Amino acid sequence: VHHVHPLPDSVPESEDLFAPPPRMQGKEGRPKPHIGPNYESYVKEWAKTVGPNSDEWWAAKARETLDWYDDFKTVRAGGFEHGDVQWFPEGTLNAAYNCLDRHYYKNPKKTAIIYEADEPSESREVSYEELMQETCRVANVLKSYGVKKGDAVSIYLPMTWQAAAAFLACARIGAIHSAVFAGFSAESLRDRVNDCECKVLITTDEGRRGGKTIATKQIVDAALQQCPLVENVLVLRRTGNKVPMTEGRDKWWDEECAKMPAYCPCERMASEDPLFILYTSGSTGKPKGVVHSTAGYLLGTALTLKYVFDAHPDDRFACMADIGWITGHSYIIYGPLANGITTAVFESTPVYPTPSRYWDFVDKWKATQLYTAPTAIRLLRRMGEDHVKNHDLSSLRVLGSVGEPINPEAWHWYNDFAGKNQCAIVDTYWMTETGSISIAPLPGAISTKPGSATFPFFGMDVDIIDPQTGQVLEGNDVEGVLVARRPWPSIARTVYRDHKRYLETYMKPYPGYFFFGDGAARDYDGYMWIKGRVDDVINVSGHRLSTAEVESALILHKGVAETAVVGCADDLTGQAVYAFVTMKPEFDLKATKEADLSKELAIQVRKVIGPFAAPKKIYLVSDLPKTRSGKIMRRVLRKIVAGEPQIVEEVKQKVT
Ligand SMILES: Nc1ncnc2c1ncn2[C@@H]1O[C@H](COP(=O)(O)OP(=O)(O)OP(=O)(O)O)[C@@H](O)[C@H]1O
Ligand SMILES: [Mg+2]
Repeated sequence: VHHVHPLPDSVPESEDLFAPPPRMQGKEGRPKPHIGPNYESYVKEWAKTVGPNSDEWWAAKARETLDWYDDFKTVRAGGFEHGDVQWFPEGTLNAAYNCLDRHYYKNPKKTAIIYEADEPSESREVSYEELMQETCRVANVLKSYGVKKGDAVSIYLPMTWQAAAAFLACARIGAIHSAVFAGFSAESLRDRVNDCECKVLITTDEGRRGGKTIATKQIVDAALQQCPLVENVLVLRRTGNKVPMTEGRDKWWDEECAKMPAYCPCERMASEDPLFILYTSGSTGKPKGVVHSTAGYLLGTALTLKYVFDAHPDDRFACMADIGWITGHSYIIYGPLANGITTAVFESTPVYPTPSRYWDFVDKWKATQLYTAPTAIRLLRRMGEDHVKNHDLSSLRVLGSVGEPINPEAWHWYNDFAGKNQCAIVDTYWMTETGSISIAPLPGAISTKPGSATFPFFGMDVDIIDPQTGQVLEGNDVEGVLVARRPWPSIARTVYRDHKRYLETYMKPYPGYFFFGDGAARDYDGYMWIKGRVDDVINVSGHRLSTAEVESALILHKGVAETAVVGCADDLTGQAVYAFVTMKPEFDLKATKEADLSKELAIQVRKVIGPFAAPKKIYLVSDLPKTRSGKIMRRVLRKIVAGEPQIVEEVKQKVT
């Protein structure tokens, strides 16, 4: 008799609640959790971070977490309506000083970065001394190019450890870095280079990902022909293969840095000075250049890492994402290094050289936390349990998931093999615009449900609004759109040179609130469930269906690897459901007739969700359209099913 149901799972609801395991109880010599041991301990602290008397907690956390050059006087000001959000405005600091120097001064030999190379034998540890010295050399090179405080600098680097040095070198001198996924086309790179109006670009000669070569310098050359403002290009010699170099414009990273000293002073940045620009992926439309300031963002990534992953000084955090993504910004570089711990820069893929790469990595360095996306979790689950069953992995305590709703079926595989039912699973929900994790379980306090992000993080006061009325739905067992009531420190301050798009997208749909764009429900116990994008909702005869419902129901069928449902106009039901299903490679499509597989899928969905939710048509594909981030581009499939990289050719053909 609950209007809000959990995501479909093979495990019954009465046996599907997972309390913090002994590794997250301070047992076996593991570190004691910062928040624990139950839900009330989370609320007792969270209540200090929201409301009209939360300034005391935030002012204390800001001064305790970051090193300041000048103290602040005001804690917060501004709001959503005009986009004038301010946090600690009178304070001065530097991100590079907090992520490097202050930890170098205490323990220079401590490992800052575990550089897991594409080839495993080429991996090595990078100390804080080496990362700070290389950062200061690059900062000295940029200053010799005439880069000033507030100038934009484009970054087009793959997942090599020097990418963090390029990030922090810009932050050290007050330049706004704008990282772009290594592998984006010359057209995509050009649009982001021209939009930020940078005069300097940093890239490599070539990149190496999963035994493949990214011709980064060749792509830069093609883009820069239509980028008339770039005057200086710094090229890192990653592979050593012959690439074109333009005289005067292009210089070698190693030859420039060798001329510069190994220390560079820190520019004293105001709290609201812009730290970086990051362009979104654009799963729903044209990407926007999200701008984050300094103090609020840095404090948010520092606190979230410490509490969402229960990080302790000697931990080795392993976020396997790419720094072209906000996950890499906040939980590879800024978050982990601000806390002064060891972070991982993973250059390869989850299946190179073999699908055991994640776990050969975990046992080699004894990683204490793992952070990845559901697309990689569903990829390793598809390759069999024989790449995971015979590893140790006991060094881990917390496993993370970010980017999309994680199906309970994929949640359990993560829980059973990567954690061996001894790790806590943090389903972390947030956006590029939020800066830091918005809704996630605190691993030493929250009992988890497969597919639920649980409860909002410190400083986040979220509510559910009925989109039909624009009113907040009070209580539990409610469903609607997710919004936030007040600003938080790490919130995006603007969209670069397009503040109107920033207010129209996030601040004007529901005035007084921040609009995430996601559908959400709060069950009877108060747990939040992110149902999917509001744009991706399908309305069949007045039944509003989310993507996470049907896809989680479809994956409950044997052999199903990954699915994606989109809507299309129907004359009887208003909209009809179309399913794109990917089976495991070992599945026999000849012994099992396809028409009977579709019928079994339609009954599997009807038995878990309802009669209305059965897909009207089901297409079998080899893969789905996905961004470099890993998100499924359901907007593309919807247009194909309506008539309007290489996987798009297989989808358009099979749709006719
Ligand atoms: N843990 C999660 N659970 C559910 N959805 C998630 C989770 N983490 C991320 N998401 C989804 O990802 C979105 C944020 O993704 P990101 O900021 O990388 O860009 P995007 O939404 O793909 O971009 P665009 O708005 O330009 O289309 C969220 O709004 C949500 O839809
Ligand atoms: Mg979005």
